[PDB]
Amino acid sequence: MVKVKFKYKGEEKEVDTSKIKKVWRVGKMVSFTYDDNGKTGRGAVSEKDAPKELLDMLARAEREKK
Repeated sequence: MVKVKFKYKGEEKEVDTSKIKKVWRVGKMVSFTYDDNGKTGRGAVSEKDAPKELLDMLARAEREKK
């Protein structure tokens, strides 16, 4: 259940790791770039509604930084 659920293209969006390009903290918010069939795209979530796998990828990043 643990591809990344979020919002993009004016709908809900689910992305697999095969497509994820970057994840970091935009200060307050979890910010990523993910891919769609060769073009990039930006995804984001707030912690309160960020399920575990999204966290896990961001987590190594965030812990390392902090």
